[PDB]
Amino acid sequence: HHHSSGENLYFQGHMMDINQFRRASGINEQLAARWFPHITTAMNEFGITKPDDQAMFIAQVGHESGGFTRLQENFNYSVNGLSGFIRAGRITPDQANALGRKTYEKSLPLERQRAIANLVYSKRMGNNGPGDGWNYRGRGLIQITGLNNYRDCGNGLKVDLVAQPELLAQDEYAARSAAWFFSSKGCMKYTGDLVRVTQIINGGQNGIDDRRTRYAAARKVLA
Amino acid sequence: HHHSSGENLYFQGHMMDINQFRRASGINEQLAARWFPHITTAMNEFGITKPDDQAMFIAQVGHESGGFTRLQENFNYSVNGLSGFIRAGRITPDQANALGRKTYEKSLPLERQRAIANLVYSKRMGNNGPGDGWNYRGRGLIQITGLNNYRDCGNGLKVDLVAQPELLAQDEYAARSAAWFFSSKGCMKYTGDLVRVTQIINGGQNGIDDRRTRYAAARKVLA
Amino acid sequence: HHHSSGENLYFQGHMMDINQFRRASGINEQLAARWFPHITTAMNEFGITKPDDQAMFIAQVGHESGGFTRLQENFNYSVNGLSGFIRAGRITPDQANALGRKTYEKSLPLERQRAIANLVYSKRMGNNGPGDGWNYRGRGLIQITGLNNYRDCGNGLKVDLVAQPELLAQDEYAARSAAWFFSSKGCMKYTGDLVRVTQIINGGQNGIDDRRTRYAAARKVLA
Repeated sequence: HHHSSGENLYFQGHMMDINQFRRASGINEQLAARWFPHITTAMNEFGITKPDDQAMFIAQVGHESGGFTRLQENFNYSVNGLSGFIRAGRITPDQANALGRKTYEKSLPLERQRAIANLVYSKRMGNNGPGDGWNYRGRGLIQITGLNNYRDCGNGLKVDLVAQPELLAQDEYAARSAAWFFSSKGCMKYTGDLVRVTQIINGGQNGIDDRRTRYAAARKVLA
Repeated sequence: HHHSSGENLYFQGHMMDINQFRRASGINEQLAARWFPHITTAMNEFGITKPDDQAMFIAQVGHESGGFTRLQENFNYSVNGLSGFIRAGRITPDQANALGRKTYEKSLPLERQRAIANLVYSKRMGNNGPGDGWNYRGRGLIQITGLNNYRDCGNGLKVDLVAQPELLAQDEYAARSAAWFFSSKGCMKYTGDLVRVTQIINGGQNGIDDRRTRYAAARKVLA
Repeated sequence: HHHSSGENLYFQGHMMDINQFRRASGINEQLAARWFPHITTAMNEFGITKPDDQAMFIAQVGHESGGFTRLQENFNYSVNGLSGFIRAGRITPDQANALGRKTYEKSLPLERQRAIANLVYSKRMGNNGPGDGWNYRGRGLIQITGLNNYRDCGNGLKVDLVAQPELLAQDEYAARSAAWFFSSKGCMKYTGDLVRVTQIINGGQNGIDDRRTRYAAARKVLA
């Protein structure tokens, strides 16, 4: 039978390699090289090890971050572009016209963007201070928003995100917060359940088609 | 001597890792992944940072929750099982005969259990409502019982447990309430003192041997 | 034209050869044969593929490891040799005299080397246990020191370096940890930028001239 064997070349260190990650996430080598250490360190720190859990994590994070390219929202909105916030009752039509980008403006200045954020997130998610709306705007692979959540996420990572919220726009912390979210919010209790996991992450079913495509592709590589 | 100045690779984020936790708690990887975020987030929120304190917290919670597997009591009592409650004048013989589980019954339907609980905890520990006995039954890693205690615990976590007592049966809140209990009740004032911390948590020395074994194991791993 | 369609002789397996590695690193045939597998395996695992990135990795690691010859610091210090640590406030004159190597001693006994390390790194970089100073002393091509850093590195490699820190003194892990460090800390985000990369690796500009010489040499060979 020419068997005589059964042993590991090296003790531990058996994790997803960059090739598997690249193919599973569907990104180019440049992005894969950039994110590989952060995603694996984060998955390892929180025990996201089962192939299907890893596949779902990579797929959901891939969807939320626009394919691992965006880590924060911006407020470069036109007056009409603020209609969504108006419909949600986050800003008034009057305010939208005063702050929104005008037809004759190239890009909305920071002081204007900041003003919009401070208004839209005013007295929401624990923001109870001047500048909180903008300072705690959405950041991360999986978007974290508002003082209350930067605080809870910070306690979950042992990082003072209340004092340094901008850390979530840095790769290592963006990856760790996403893994903490995925784990803490119970996504590993619904392995293989795309709809339930998406509900937990998105609080809805937005982008389910893309999430499915990403999960299917990751699962084929890892599982 | 080939000595280079020392420094941290990353800013903050220096907390117990999943492996240390799994090892110190003595549970399998599945339970470790489930509880890791909740236990660490809870310990970080209340400053349970010293190795010996973390070891004691993990061991005590480990003992109280049956190895991190039980978060609430049930009232699936047979007639004989209600012996203790009757002797303690918590319920009368007839009530126990009528509600208790009979020989022809596999288990007690919720309706029966609720009745027993509403009877046993009637007008005790602040309960002053028809279904308070059952609604405020014991929940959490470290068991919390009665309106008065869900109320105090709620003020401690800034969570309305009086309105939503069931939250203590959820991992995140079960973990936070345990950390709040451990800190508020003064367990960190007696680091390493197994007997005193046990008296504080149990109101006696019940299960002291199991607690000692768990603490020794966690201590060997963490301290 | 005597053309002919290209095509690879073999499918994949296209990596830096030992000759290229030897010339790029500037080490003897013996050391090259020793490190070749570990350096290439690590570079492949973390996607260090661009010639300029490979050249910088090899140069920086070459500098930190004293030409690929040292993988750990030692605490074989004489009483007066501990003057540096006293100046840095890591040990007292009394302790240096008690522990330091004496004139009649050929080398410092291990029990005292441990004592010095336990003092020097006490309460630093996450060390909060009795023998953490010595157990997490500097190891690796790029020196890793302290519980905090062995923990993060361990999560980055999926190796329990908290339980087995000595693994970093072994070639394979020393290589992977360096590759992980290089990638995770963002060195590939500053390809060709000697000063930026050096700042990330050293936290300063010590040995910049030598790093420059090694980089030019490696780049000349690989780029």
